[PDB]
Amino acid sequence: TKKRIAVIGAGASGLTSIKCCLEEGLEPVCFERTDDIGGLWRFQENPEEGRASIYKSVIINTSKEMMCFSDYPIPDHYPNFMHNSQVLEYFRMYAKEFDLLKYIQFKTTVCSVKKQPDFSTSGQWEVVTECEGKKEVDVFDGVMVCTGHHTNAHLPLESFPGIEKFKGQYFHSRDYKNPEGFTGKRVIIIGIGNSGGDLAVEISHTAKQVFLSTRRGAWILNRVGDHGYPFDVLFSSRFTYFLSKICGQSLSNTFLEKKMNQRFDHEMFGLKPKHRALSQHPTVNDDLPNRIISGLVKVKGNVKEFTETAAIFEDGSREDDIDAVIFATGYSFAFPFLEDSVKVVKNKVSLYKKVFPPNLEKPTLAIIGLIQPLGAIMPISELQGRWATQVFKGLKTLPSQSEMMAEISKAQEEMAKRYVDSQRHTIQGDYIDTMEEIADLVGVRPNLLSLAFTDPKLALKLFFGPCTPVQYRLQGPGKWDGARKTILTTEDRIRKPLMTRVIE
Amino acid sequence: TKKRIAVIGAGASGLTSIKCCLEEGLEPVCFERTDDIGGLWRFQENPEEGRASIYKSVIINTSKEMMCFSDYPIPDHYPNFMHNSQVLEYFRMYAKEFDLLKYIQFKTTVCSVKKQPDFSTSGQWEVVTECEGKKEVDVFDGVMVCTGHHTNAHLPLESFPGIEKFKGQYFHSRDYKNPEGFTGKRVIIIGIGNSGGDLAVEISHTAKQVFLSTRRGAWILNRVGDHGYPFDVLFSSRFTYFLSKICGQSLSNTFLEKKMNQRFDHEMFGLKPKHRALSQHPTVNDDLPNRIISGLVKVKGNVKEFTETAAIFEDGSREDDIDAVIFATGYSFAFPFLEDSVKVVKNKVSLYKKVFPPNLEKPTLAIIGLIQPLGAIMPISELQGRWATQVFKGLKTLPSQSEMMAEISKAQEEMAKRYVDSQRHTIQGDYIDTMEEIADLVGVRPNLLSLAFTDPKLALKLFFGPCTPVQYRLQGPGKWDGARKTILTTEDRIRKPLMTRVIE
Ligand SMILES: Cc1cc2nc3c(=O)[nH]c(=O)nc-3n(C[C@H](O)[C@H](O)[C@H](O)COP(=O)(O)OP(=O)(O)OC[C@H]3O[C@@H](n4cnc5c(N)ncnc54)[C@H](O)[C@@H]3O)c2cc1C
Ligand SMILES: Cc1cc2nc3c(=O)[nH]c(=O)nc-3n(C[C@H](O)[C@H](O)[C@H](O)COP(=O)(O)OP(=O)(O)OC[C@H]3O[C@@H](n4cnc5c(N)ncnc54)[C@H](O)[C@@H]3O)c2cc1C
Ligand SMILES: NC(=O)c1ccc[n+]([C@@H]2O[C@H](COP(=O)([O-])OP(=O)(O)OC[C@H]3O[C@@H](n4cnc5c(N)ncnc54)[C@H](OP(=O)(O)O)[C@@H]3O)[C@@H](O)[C@H]2O)c1
Ligand SMILES: NC(=O)c1ccc[n+]([C@@H]2O[C@H](COP(=O)([O-])OP(=O)(O)OC[C@H]3O[C@@H](n4cnc5c(N)ncnc54)[C@H](OP(=O)(O)O)[C@@H]3O)[C@@H](O)[C@H]2O)c1
Ligand SMILES: OC[C@H]1O[C@H](O)[C@H](O)[C@@H](O)[C@@H]1O
Ligand SMILES: OC[C@H]1O[C@H](O)[C@H](O)[C@@H](O)[C@@H]1O
Repeated sequence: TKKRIAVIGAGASGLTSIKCCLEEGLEPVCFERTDDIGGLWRFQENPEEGRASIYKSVIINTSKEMMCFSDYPIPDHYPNFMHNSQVLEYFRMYAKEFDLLKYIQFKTTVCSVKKQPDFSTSGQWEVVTECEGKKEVDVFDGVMVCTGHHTNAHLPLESFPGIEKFKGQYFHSRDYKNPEGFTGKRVIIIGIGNSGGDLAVEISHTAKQVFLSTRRGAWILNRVGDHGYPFDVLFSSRFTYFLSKICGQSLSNTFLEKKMNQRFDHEMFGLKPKHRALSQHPTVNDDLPNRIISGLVKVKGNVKEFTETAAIFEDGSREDDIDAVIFATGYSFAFPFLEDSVKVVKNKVSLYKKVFPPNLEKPTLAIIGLIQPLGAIMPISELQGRWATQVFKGLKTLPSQSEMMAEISKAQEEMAKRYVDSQRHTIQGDYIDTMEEIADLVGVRPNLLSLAFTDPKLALKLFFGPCTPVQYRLQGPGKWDGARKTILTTEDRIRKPLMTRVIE
Repeated sequence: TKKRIAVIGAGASGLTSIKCCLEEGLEPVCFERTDDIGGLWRFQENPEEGRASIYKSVIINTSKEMMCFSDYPIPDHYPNFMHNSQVLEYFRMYAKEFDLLKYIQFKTTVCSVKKQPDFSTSGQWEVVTECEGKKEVDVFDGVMVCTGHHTNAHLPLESFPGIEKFKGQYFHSRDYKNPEGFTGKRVIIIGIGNSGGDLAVEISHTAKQVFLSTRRGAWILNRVGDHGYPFDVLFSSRFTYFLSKICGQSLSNTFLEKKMNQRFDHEMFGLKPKHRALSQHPTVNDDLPNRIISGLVKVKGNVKEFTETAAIFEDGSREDDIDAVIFATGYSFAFPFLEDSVKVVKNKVSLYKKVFPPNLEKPTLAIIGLIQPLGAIMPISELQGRWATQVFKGLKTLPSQSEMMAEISKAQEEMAKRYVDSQRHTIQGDYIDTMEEIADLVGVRPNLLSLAFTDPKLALKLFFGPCTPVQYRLQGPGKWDGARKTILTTEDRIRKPLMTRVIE
């Protein structure tokens, strides 16, 4: 009498959502609208309808040790910050090791997920799915939604009077792939998220002049941290977490801001914003400062008005003979197949722990990977998936509707106090906070106080070292044999791919 | 009556050597073998015989405020680290301001410069020159040699057994221009001078894999120094100079090395050499560490042997399916037109203050810009030129042959004690030491002790601020009226091109 779980999407979130089903003995059916896995990380030269488009050169901004699945370490020889193709290969490896591919039926789009007539007792969903033009209806005991949130382009043309008049080319970051078409041209980038940044430096290699236009400015991080350790291996350690907690937000901020200014002074470089370090989604770009100091990227304020030829800026300055404008203005999400269960408006959604609709008579619809962490999504989707599948079996249970809604509203409230008021700051999470939060719900949070005495060597690494995901496969339901071994050898794996010449 | 001076070459050194002549009332004839000025900084898509070839993307590693001519500051809006095109434009500006172009005859190569029969009394040179096939002979009262030293490729194929056997492409850095010739290829770079570095990162943008092969390793700097000030504006300040002098070499070294390790640990990154920071010509690359941590540049030891397909490395590791090898193995210099007078063998020459042959009955042959400074060459060539033209008249005089040769030998000796034993470390200079040394001989060293009392505001900048070249146009022979004004506004010009977006 095995519960059948629909997993929608076969990216990082889909893949782990299948594994998490199999591991609690549920039968996963996985629908994936394209002809392969990886979702966002499977680069193609052309954009595809209804799946995340990326550019060829993209290198992931989260260290391999911090983004691995908890029970499947990334290979020793893989670099600390992997190219999009290496992320994809690792996903393929994950899917072979846990035999996930057979449960996927590709080329299959999910049109509709409606609670059934008997939902108040059965908790079951009517999933409708088209496949090369032929419909199909099925019933399921639970649904895990693993569609992305970097798919539907946010192209706010309405807030750029005279863009309709502009006679150069202009398009969303989505459609950017390589800089060939920009040799010796003058290009404006709108927005200073990681798309803005990546494109501003890349296009500046070929282009005559790139302008990086920001309406706010940005605090700007480097993945090459102190001593060349990955910045997230350093910042996301339980010790740094504890130091942050006693020191408070505004002092943490002053530390981080003063750190970033030592690298380059955001005021002198024209990038300094009115907000604080932790009030914005981190923009990571080690190359941007060096391009700015050479004039090949020019930091600008917001474009107020476009002509046939030019941009006018909020400060009355003007830039002429503009060949192309790219809107790195980011993405909005929605659920066309769930316009009954889950509602989103301008990236505002209400979900308990970012996962469960609170207004469900049964807890049988999980939303996986709908978070913007200061960290990797894959490891959080996995914990979301461990938890999700447990409440599908009734091994764990949700609070009452009204107390779910208090936590939801409490979260939206402090997120709104903390983060700059923009559509991209609606689902922010911190990495350690989030991993612990969901780990505690699954009962796999490592007992670090006991281990202090029962194993002082492990205990030390767990605390003073990086808060690696493998940490959450030590104890509890999904307990993994080789967690302790891998957790201790985490240094070796960070160094393996860098000691390619002997020094001694 | 007024002495005629042959200036050989019309790059940075030629251009300033003409101006230095005009300013001591001498008649310059300038022979340039090419059809234009700029020498090394005039990029063309094809390499040209007997003039420095560079790559399209080259950005100068010395700050604008540290490389300007002493009496012609670079415009406000020009960036702190200029692209090769902007260096060239600035030279064109210099040549307009001081009306130098009319004294150049282009397409004219100097074949021979021989001391004349009456040289022990007349001090005159037989300069022979071909111009579109037809020779021409002339006599001169002095010769300033401004041929470069980054023209004749050093391609040491003999020390790569099996390169004759290799079936991919291979060429010297000289012939490199763009990375698009390497898309999806596996490329090995020999050498980690600035060409090695530049190409290793550039080619890694298109290439499947780049390997950066060094037989030594290298200490590696960043142009974006503390708070995003140009590193040379910070390191080359009389104050830093004095701090260095009391602390000694080994302590200075430990400071610089510990500084570079904070950015990235040269041991972990596999770049750390057995020598010290100041024992090697500085390799500057802000972008290299980020490419190494992503695997797109792989640090290797020396190639011991090439096959049809592969490189074998000094540590017995092998890399297969290698499409292309670029020898960034640097340059040798020589004087084909001066074999009678000046002897150069594997970059070892004997010249008093790097300028004067010591064995000359008259001091009427100056060698301009034959130095490898921890700084800009242009400003040193200029001071060399001020001095040179003074000793051509009778304003200044050289020591006796015997005491010149003791100083020459003393210089070669301590240079050999300090620097790693290699062809490119035969003419190393320190910037401040060298500027002061030559300034003192011209009597234009600024009297900073006097100014302490005569002008404490200026005195402070001269000491605590950057040791800008304009400093040496304050007092003495060539005195410039607008020096003090520019020296004080030096911060403004560093910031002008970076505050392109409103802060307040
Ligand atoms: C340029 C860029 C860089 C990024 N870098 C990082 C990073 O460094 N670290 C990080 O943690 N995150 C990063 N992200 C965020 C990124 O989205 C996540 O890392 C990761 O892609 C999450 O994948 P997912 O499986 O949750 O969603 P996706 O990868 O988008 O997977 C969704 C899948 O569902 C399919 N699908 C869509 N609609 C349907 C439907 N109706 N029915 C069936 N299938 C459907 C899609 O075709 C796709 O295969 C980046 C995003 C971008 C755009
Ligand atoms: C990629 C690269 C980057 C560099 N970056 C820097 C830097 O950042 N800072 C720095 O200070 N230095 C740098 N250098 C060093 C460089 O040598 C100087 O910047 C500067 O260009 C030297 O100028 P020059 O006039 O001494 O030589 P060149 O510019 O080489 O001038 C030589 C001229 O003489 C002509 N010539 C040669 N032989 C004859 C002949 N027999 N008769 C007539 N004409 C002749 C040539 O055609 C040419 O016009 C760099 C070098 C390279 C290759
Ligand atoms: N691995 C990588 O290197 C990499 C590369 C690219 C992207 N990413 C990831 O991809 C995700 C989204 O990418 P993104 O950078 O395109 O998204 P983003 O962070 O939403 O970028 C949006 C940028 O555009 C600005 N903007 C938005 N609307 C605007 C308007 N109407 N007018 C003017 N300016 C406007 C934003 O300012 P506000 O602050 O006002 O919103 C912001 O600077 C992020 O999770 C990021 O981590 C990663
Ligand atoms: N503005 C810029 O960005 C820029 C760019 C490029 C060049 N430049 C300048 O132009 C000048 C030329 O520099 P470059 O990189 O062309 O040459 P370089 O400084 O002479 O360095 C050559 C490299 O090749 C190595 N090498 C030499 N012979 C070798 C051999 N037989 N086997 C293996 N390796 C060998 C050297 O090692 P050793 O240490 O053993 O000599 C060194 O690492 C330099 O002053 C540089 O600063 C500036
Ligand atoms: O059409 C979208 C764009 O694709 C690529 O990014 C090209 O470089 C660009 O020229 C083109 O306009
Ligand atoms: O933000 C206000 C306060 O928050 C925390 O309680 C800190 O311990 C304290 O030092 C800080 O001033």
